Amino acid sequence: AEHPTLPIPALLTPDAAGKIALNVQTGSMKWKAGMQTPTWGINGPLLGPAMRLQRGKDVAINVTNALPEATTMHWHGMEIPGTSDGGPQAVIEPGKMWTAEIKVDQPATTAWFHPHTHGLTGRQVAMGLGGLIIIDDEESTKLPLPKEWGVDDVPVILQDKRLDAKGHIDYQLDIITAAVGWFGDMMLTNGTVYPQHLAPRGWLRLRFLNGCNARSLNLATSDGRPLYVVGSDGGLLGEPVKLTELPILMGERFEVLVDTRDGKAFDIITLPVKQMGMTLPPFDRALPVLHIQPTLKSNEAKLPDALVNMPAVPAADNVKTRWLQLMMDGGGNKINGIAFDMAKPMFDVKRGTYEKWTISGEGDMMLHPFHIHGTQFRILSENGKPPAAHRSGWKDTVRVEGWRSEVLVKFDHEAPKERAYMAHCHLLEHEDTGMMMSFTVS
Ligand SMILES: [Cu+2]
Ligand SMILES: [Cu+2]
Ligand SMILES: [Cu+2]
Ligand SMILES: [Cu+2]
Repeated sequence: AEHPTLPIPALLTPDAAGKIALNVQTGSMKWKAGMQTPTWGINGPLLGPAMRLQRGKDVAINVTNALPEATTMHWHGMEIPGTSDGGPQAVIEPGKMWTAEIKVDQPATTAWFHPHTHGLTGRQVAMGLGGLIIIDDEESTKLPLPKEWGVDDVPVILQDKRLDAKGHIDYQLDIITAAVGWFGDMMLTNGTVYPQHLAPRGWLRLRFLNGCNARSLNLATSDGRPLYVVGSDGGLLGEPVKLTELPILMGERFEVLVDTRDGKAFDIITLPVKQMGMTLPPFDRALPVLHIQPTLKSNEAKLPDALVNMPAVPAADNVKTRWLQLMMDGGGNKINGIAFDMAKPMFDVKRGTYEKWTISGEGDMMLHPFHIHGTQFRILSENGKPPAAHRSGWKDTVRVEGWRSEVLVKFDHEAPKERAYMAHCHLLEHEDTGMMMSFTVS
């Protein structure tokens, strides 16, 4: 009963000039009683808009920095050239504006955007910076999936935050937060503590994004009803995958369909995970993150038998292999002995060519959601075992926790030395403290 309403991020479309304006500004959010928490946000006090882009169409994104300090703006999941990626090299100084030219050339998905500031990514994402990218294509539009934005097509950004006694965001990059990660005693759903959403009877499409810096989540329904996964990080699956529990890693996106035809209210809950530090209350028990309340009104959605033509995984056979050994040994966080050196991109990749990448987390029991820039790949092996049905489509993240993972990457866009792609552990504090690397595509 005593709960807020789930905020819906505005659906911005490119204007008459084919441009989208993003003003990265300061603000505040009222979480602690009688305490305005200073936060950061794109076009608001926290988080940002959902940029709706069409496949094939172009857009110029005018990112204005209105913060007191420098920031960047990465477009997580976009298959774009390194010159438009917005990594730690594309620095937007305070009061300045950087433009990112993007030509959409990938399937329909829920991609996202967040800063990628050198050694400061975690801090700025925790401050409140984040947003969505809704990609549309003809193939996906034909499907009878819920399309009414903010009504039956709903974004769900799940981030945890920690506040100090004065209400301020408590973020210190000490040795503990640099090793286990930054986590908090407060769960947010679109920057709101356990909000409610009114949905039509029929089907409800939830675009889940785990926006936590370090916390992994395990989504499920309170009354055991199924979650039908229809999409992953980079597109819809071949056909829906019926799941009860949906583990979602930091930076990952999953589009799920929920049956609301019965008209009964229920919660989207997250289950306790066996990750270090992520066990403490309120995460000690099942935690409701979003309350779905079906209305009397209804939609004509169907949950199709087949979604899109998911291509077969090509047997690489003779491709250039890669070895990325993640290490939290002795001195600190590093990949292949080298802690992230921006001046030296590990290797060059021939554009348009397949490769077989192998990431290793052996001799380390920490969780590493390995994220690769400028691509959407197919997981060949996830932590030894083959990828789950819902994790076998288009992914830009792969689980690396204790053993080794192997994916089939291919980069269709260039990335010069000056604006090289990044590959890193999406546990933001690991990335900031060295567990990141660069590579060029030509
Ligand atoms: Cu990211
Ligand atoms: Cu990325
Ligand atoms: Cu890591
Ligand atoms: Cu990144």
